[PDB]
Amino acid sequence: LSVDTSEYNRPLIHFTPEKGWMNDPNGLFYDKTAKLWHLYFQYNPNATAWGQPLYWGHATSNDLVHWDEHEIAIGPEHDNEGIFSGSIVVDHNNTSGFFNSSIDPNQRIVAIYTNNIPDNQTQDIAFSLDGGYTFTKYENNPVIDVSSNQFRDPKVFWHEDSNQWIMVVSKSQEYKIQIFGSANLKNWVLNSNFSSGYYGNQYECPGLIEVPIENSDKSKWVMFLAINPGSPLGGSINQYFVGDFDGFQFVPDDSQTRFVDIGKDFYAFQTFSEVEHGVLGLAWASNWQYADQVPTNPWRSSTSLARNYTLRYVHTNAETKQLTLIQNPVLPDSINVVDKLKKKNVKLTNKKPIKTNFKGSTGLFDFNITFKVLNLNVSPGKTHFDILINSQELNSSVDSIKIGFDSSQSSFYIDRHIPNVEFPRKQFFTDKLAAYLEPLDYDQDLRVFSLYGIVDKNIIELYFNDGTVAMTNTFFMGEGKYPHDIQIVTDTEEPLFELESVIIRELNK
Amino acid sequence: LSVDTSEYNRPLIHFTPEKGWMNDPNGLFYDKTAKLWHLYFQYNPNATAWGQPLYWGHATSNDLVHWDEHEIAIGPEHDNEGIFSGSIVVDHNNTSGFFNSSIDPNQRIVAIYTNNIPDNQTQDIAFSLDGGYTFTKYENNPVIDVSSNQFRDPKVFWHEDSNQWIMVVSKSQEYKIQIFGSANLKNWVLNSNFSSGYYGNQYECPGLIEVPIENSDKSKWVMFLAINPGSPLGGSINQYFVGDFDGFQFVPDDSQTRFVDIGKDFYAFQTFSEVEHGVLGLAWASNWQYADQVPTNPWRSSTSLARNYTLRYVHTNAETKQLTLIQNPVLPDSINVVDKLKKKNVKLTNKKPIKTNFKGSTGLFDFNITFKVLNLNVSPGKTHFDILINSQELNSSVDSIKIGFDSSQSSFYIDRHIPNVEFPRKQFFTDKLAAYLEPLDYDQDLRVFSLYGIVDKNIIELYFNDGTVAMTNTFFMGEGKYPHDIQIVTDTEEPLFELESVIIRELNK
Ligand SMILES: *[C@@H]1O[C@H](CO)[C@@H](O)[C@H](O)[C@H]1NC(C)=O
Ligand SMILES: *[C@@H]1O[C@H](CO)[C@@H](O)[C@H](O)[C@H]1NC(C)=O
Ligand SMILES: *[C@@H]1O[C@H](CO)[C@@H](O)[C@H](O)[C@H]1NC(C)=O
Ligand SMILES: *[C@@H]1O[C@H](CO)[C@@H](O)[C@H](O)[C@H]1NC(C)=O
Ligand SMILES: *[C@@H]1O[C@H](CO)[C@@H](O)[C@H](O)[C@H]1NC(C)=O
Ligand SMILES: *[C@@H]1O[C@H](CO)[C@@H](O)[C@H](O)[C@H]1NC(C)=O
Ligand SMILES: *[C@@H]1O[C@H](CO)[C@@H](O)[C@H](O)[C@H]1NC(C)=O
Ligand SMILES: OC[C@H]1O[C@](O)(CO)[C@@H](O)[C@@H]1O
Ligand SMILES: OC[C@H]1O[C@](O)(CO)[C@@H](O)[C@@H]1O
Repeated sequence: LSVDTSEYNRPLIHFTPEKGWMNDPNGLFYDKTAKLWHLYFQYNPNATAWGQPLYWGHATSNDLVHWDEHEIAIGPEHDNEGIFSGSIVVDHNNTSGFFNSSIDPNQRIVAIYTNNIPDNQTQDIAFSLDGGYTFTKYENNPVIDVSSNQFRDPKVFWHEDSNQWIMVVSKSQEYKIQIFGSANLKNWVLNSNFSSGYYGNQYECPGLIEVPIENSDKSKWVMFLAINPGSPLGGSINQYFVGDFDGFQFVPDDSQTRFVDIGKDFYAFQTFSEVEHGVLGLAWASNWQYADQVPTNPWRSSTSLARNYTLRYVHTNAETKQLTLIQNPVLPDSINVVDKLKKKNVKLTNKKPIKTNFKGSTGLFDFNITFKVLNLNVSPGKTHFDILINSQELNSSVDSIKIGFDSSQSSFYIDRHIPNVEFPRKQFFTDKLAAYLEPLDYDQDLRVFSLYGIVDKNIIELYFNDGTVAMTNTFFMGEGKYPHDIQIVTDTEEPLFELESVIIRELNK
Repeated sequence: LSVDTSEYNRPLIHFTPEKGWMNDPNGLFYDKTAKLWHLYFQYNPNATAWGQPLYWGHATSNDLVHWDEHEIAIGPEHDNEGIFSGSIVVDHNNTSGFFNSSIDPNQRIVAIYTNNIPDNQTQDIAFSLDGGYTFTKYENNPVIDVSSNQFRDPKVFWHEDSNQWIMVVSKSQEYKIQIFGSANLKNWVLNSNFSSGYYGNQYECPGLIEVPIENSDKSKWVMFLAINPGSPLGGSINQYFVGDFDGFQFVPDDSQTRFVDIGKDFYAFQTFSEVEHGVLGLAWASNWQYADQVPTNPWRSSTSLARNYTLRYVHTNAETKQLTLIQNPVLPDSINVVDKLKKKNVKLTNKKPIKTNFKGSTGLFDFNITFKVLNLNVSPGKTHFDILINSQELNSSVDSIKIGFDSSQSSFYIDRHIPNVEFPRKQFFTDKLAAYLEPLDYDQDLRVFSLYGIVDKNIIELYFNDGTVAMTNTFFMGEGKYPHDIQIVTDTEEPLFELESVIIRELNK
């Protein structure tokens, strides 16, 4: 209660609850009449850790960066219980029978969630008559009960082609995504089971949505799947599958495993309902291994930025293209640019570092770099350049995290190691992570790559080659310290990298 | 040539070439008549890095721990070329036509390998008339040519049921394991293509073999597959698939992705031909990200220990079992025990550490622990115990690596970070790794786990719950330093962990 780390630790444009604990994002939807984005979330107001009475918290935004936190939206019947993860749909034609002519068609809000009770997990529904701020639970809940304690996280959507509601839900420890159908939101029929990819310990938060292919009129169905624990990166992770859907079964185009984000801290991804023009979604920006131990107070956890999802044919090797999930952050004009550094066609050497020199710092920065790898033979320890994110010097010390690229490995890397900062379960807080990527393009024989990164006080999101792979990681600088300046450096005496374009900005909410 | 790190850096019971560079193990087989295990390997005698003139190196052992290095077995025609990876079969019935009645059936040795030429990779064969020491290349090589630059690593075996030789080989950048059949070893027909799992950048070193199910006469076919780069852990990794095979098509039982070893340094796994009683194999114990940069001289790289492979139904979560690949190290009685510490039913507390007190060190140790997790509530940062592998004190400092278990996370971990040891591409040298595992057993309500680890001067191999998961990692202590003592410690004042059995031994060649 006495300790508030916000000044150096609290993101400016990632949603955080004012106080208490947050995990999975829930009930993501857009109110077309109010022009409002809704974020609900797994919420424990009573501690900075997971705990039951568990609630759906609630925040709204007009732009996906400025959030207004509201009163709790849904709560359990007993302190014994919790409103677990779930989604929202807008029942325009009152298929559910909950809504009058008094309720606007695009405000006919129905939440579908897991009700957690000792020894039981069921799918329940609730409706809102005030635009999603208060909910009335359905009298005949549960709408689905299969006598299981491992049965959770419904994502529901209206499937036009088969004229019905579809729910994807996990039968967690059976490693099945279960696809149900309903005309009602009330009466559900199990149509199929899907099992694939990286199993780990459990299936969680499934998703199923039609995603547009860039530069075309075509699309694919994409099944999303969260697993925790047992990620090959340790703890929790999201993966995806690309294929087709008929309203009854999902059929992947192949049997390959791919992760949505290859950072440590991107979990329980959900898409927004009622989005016209493409697919938008976000995740909980932490990892179950250490999420409840990180040195923030009086809150723990942020969401990721909202991201825009497309499919693109990209080279995964020099010979072969794969239809691949692309994501890029949603950053509206409402974000202010405090200051910026711009550079053009710079041949980087050890005597030519790029160094930001802004007046102060709000701890929110982005950098956008397009670079070419030149034909220069350099000693093996020097085939790289590095973006350094430095804090202010406090008590004679500067904390930094490093993002780099090695030309011999054709791989980006992060090193989020910060000495001296300790918290429980940091044995699982992996510091070094890498991402292999083929060139974005070729300028004659020269390999071209791009990188966009955004740093927001305790979270860095990296997007490689125009969103070809994304990597999300939190980081924890020592007390009082936060990002103040950015440097771009190399040890090569001659130029191995040309930065064709460098734009570094200090931003504000 | 002047610098030799062997005294502190060179493993004692993992094979290493006396000088030069080693990668993929090749041509693994047992000679039933000579009673000899054969190891061949990708070998460059001329540098401590990969390079053309590339050869098959050769070593033998009677016991899979004591290795005798021989003359080079196979070399390229030109400096421009290399004998790339491959396998060996014994042609008992002389289907190839290479072998007289003067060559013992168990000694009818044929190597099948990729010939690498500028702009071309083909599959070629060679025969040995002296028990596998010298080879003659087949007159009409190549035996398979698909006009490709990315077509390598043949693993071949006799398939009784369809009465033919089978080759698995990869069309690396096409993400296909190709299955060919032959009556001849000379004339091949393409039977099927297999594509699945984690794709990464490239498919490499496939294998396909019947693996015995424990307590059963039955087996499953397991398809092995190496990928590099693009491992989810960064760089290089091996994965597997469990299913059925009819001589033509491999059909997995499911479509899940699983890794053979979830350390950083276990790649290009191959199994030994001509094994009676089960399946034995080993891998190259490094990662392509940094393999040619680690601080050893005048050699680089070792193999893993030989491991014994079976299939077992194990709990991947509390409710569900999966038929899973299990592996345990091959350690004969020819290994000398210099000293040991043996304890029984001991409780770990901060005042009861386990400390090895041996007279000297050969730098080779194993530890074998079975432990129970007690019902004790402790603060979040203390829900663990650690095995410390400590060097001798040199420049008034001790180097240490750490292996532990956290009860709250049900996960083992390693931290191989060593201060003040630098080498190129260490940005990719991941220090922290973890492995989630359900209990081995329950003693009443108490969770039981097991751990076996072996440390051999610069490589640690970990086997959790009797080989349920394996994790292999190299480590590099400061100059002159190597493992000298082992500690088992905890910060809990009351016992959280009961060590039912602890055996720590100092071992020697
Ligand atoms: C789906 O899985 C459940 C197991 O929880 C089973 O009851 C049901 O029969 C399966 N249905 C189909 C169509 O495969
Ligand atoms: C997302 O991208 C799509 C293209 O699929 C575009 O139509 C839409 O305007 C974008 N939306 C946002 C919020 O960036
Ligand atoms: C990065 O810069 C390019 C122009 O080179 C621009 O098209 C792109 O929108 C920028 N990305 C972001 C996320 O601001
Ligand atoms: C490479 O090593 C081999 C040893 O087998 C030797 O014959 C040859 O001289 C060396 N070649 C080069 C180009 O260094
Ligand atoms: C296997 O793959 C190759 C591509 O290299 C293709 O030409 C061939 O038709 C495929 N064979 C089968 C049976 O799918
Ligand atoms: C490997 O294990 C099996 C038991 O499944 C045994 O038959 C065989 O002798 C073992 N091989 C070695 C080399 O220990
Ligand atoms: C470890 O110890 C157990 C029981 O003490 C024994 O059965 C097993 O063989 C040992 N494992 C290894 C790999 O030495
Ligand atoms: O808080 C309980 C909720 O948390 C999650 O387990 C994943 O983090 C969900 O699957 C569940 O709804
Ligand atoms: O040295 C070339 C050899 O190395 C490998 O690429 C994998 O490390 C093989 O696929 C190939 O045979």
